Amino acid sequence: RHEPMRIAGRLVDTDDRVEVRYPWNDTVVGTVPAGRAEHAREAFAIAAAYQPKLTRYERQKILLATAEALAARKEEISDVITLELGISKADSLYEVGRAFDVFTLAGQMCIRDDGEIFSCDLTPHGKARKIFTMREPLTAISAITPFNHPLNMVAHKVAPAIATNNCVVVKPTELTPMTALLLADILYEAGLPPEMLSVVTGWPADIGMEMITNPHVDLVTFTGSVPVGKLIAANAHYKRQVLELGGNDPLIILNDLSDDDLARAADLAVAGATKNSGQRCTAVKRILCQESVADRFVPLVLERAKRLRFGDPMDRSTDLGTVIHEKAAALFEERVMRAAEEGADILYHPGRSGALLPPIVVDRVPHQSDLVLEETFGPIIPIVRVPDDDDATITLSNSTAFGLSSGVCTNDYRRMQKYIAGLKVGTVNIWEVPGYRIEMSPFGGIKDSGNGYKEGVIEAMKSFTNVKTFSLPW
Amino acid sequence: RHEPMRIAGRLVDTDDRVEVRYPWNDTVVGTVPAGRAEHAREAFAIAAAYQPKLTRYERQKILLATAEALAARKEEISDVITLELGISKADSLYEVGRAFDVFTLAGQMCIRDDGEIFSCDLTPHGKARKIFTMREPLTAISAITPFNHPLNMVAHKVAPAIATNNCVVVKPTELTPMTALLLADILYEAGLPPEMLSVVTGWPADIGMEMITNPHVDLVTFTGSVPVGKLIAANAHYKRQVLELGGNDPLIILNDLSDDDLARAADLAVAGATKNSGQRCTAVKRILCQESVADRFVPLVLERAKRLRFGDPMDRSTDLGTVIHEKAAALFEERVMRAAEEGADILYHPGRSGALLPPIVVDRVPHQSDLVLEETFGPIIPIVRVPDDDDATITLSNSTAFGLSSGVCTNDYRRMQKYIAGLKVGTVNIWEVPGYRIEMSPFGGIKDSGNGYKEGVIEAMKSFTNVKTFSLPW
Repeated sequence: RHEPMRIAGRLVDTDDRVEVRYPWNDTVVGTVPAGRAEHAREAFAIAAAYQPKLTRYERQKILLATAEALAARKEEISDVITLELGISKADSLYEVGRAFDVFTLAGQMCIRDDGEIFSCDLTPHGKARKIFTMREPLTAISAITPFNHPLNMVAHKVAPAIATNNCVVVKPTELTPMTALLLADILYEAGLPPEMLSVVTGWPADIGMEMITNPHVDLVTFTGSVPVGKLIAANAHYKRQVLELGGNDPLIILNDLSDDDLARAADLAVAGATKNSGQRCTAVKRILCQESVADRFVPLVLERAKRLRFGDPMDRSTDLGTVIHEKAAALFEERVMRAAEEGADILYHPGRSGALLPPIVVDRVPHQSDLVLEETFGPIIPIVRVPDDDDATITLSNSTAFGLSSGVCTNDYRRMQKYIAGLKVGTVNIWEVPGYRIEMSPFGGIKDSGNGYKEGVIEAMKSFTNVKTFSLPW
Repeated sequence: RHEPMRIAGRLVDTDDRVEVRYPWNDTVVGTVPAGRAEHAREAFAIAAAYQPKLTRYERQKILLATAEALAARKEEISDVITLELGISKADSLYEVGRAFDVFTLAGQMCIRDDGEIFSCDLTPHGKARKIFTMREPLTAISAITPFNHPLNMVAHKVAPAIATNNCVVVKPTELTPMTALLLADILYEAGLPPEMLSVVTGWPADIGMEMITNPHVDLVTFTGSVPVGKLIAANAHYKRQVLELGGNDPLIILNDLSDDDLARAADLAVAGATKNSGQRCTAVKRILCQESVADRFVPLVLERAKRLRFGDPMDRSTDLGTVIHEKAAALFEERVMRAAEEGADILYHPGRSGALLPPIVVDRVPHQSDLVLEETFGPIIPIVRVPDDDDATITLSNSTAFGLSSGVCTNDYRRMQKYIAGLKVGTVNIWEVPGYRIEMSPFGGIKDSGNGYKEGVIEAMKSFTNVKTFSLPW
């Protein structure tokens, strides 16, 4: 399958191609244009020149029709996702489900006007006057999207833009660009004025910088690696920046739990470490288990890990597909091996095959090992034994460069509140994985996980607008 | 008067001095340290290491006590402002009033918790769970303040930081640094833990960059010139930035107005162009008068301009003091002269003396002349005659690089709403000067006027925090 760029509804092709490979067998499944700065430049010019005038009703219609099209075409879309990313169909179908929610909730948010009113006779020198508040769209939005959610991460950037009468230009990663192109087609079909969306593709070295630098761009919204995020922050000079970078999120198991609770916690740990092949910013990447319950906890985790079916992503009975590519998979295995040399205990490792990593279980992981100190973006299930002391646990949890989300399992309210207050993260989930949220709750991290702005449909809609005030004599 | 820096309550001196001059007679009235990078660096380390734990009540107390001290010491504080800036006592006393409002309103905002609650059982794959929202302070805030409001612009940055349990380091301009030092003293006396505030001084070339670049700084808040703002945007890499730059704000006079209304509009025009010696980001800098009413409007403006008393800033009967320095005053006069060569009509110009510029009235100003195309930060009253056509007037109004505030005088609702929707600015005031606002309404511009974030006490408090969410089984 060869797919051209979508520039404001026009199919735009290029001589050189970028090959898209299925990580399961490293075969080419598609091709997209090796687009250049000029292509992004054109897309941005079209975006800047066009002023969306959709009514709130029209926007809701487009967004809800898009959701309906996602539901109707889910098997087809999830096929595209799996073929370029290598996650299981189970995982890619789930992703279509998320994108369906995003477009639905964005559509429903169209009916909301968060305008405020201020009375002005408030101080000795007030006036008989009212100030009113209103939102207007930007000139152009630049959206740069990651490989791990080839559909949903585009949705999270594009739906709020549409809902808010913005024009957006999307550049997906060269590893998984086809899903974005398909979504564009679906949007055009759902009635979106074509000028409001372009999807361009190419090598980072050709077209990447134009996405950061184009003079029409008022806001850059990016999800991806810390390095690339810091690079954007350094070059997107006088522009608003919404940067979501990695996480290194803990699932913390406290020593008040019964054996039944440990089993429930083990269920969360395995699912959390392993969904989407562990490729989530908010994946469980560190299981911090307090020492006194670790001996009962670890076997429960091992047992659940062994139940997971890993293999052919297109097989509907597969739980766990591949990671993004063999190089990533080999790197993750390497960190496991090194952790083991540093004192860790590999409990389950049926062996790696290419980009296919099994849900490896490792106990007694040293917290300073690369495996858990760096972000490891794969289905590793690593247990770090931590002291039966909350202060020390919290300190250890806070000791990485990251601060995105977290999960804490405990039934003791006092301890719950202590962790909620004490963890240095954007989100603390009690009795859920760090990845748990709804599409419209505020989402975003601190430290190296993000520059401190919130995402999610509602906050993104705010980010994508300028507030204008006006006052009238009253 | 020689004043040391205030570094976390400590008086810190330096051998080399920065001389502070009174623009009225160019005499030295004070001296402050020529601080270096190392001084800012120390201030930031102290800020980073300290974690404010004030209760909301305690913060309210400090903030309200500060307001009380501003009121009690207004004559003394306005003296300091006038002596370093050269604005009239009438303007500097007014400034103390604004700062009094800022601290008061910040104090009252302490009782507000804007936390939200989300129910999670919203989609097919919702959970019986609630998400809650909460705010936490940053590590350190860097505040860089302009010469035009030596007190109030420090207040707008510091009060919200206090209200929000943040530590802030302030570097005022070397032109007007003494007011900031005095405010710091007042704050310490009012009970502020000294670690929460430093005021450092020095030449831009010595200590300026450390304010942008220090690794502990989570957020830089700046008000000042477009060039300096763009410089900060270029160097404050992975940091939140709140940048408020200049305005070039219009007061627009529509042709539906009666002669009585023209008189009221003239009052606004003269006050707006002239308050604080015209040295406001939201000063009236362009009076756009529709042609058919210009012949009746202009004489009304002239008459009011001639009533202004300009001269010795310390004389209580002075309306209009000097501008910041003689170089600035000479530049502004030059632009008036050039505008006149290009077809403008100087109607009132009793002559410049040093930094003292009279409220010069100029009619038929070409909209492309430097006088009104550039930001002219002085008490010039420039009337640009515009077509009796709203579309053309709006286009002309939007034709500069700026977009901050605006005022429109008209009684026709349809036209009102057209301008409110059509002006590309952060604020549209109907029948008030562009400068009109309350201290807690959202304030900020677009285009070259600002990077798109809102200021004002309420929005600043939000900017100065990170939102943390947490979820509980429900």
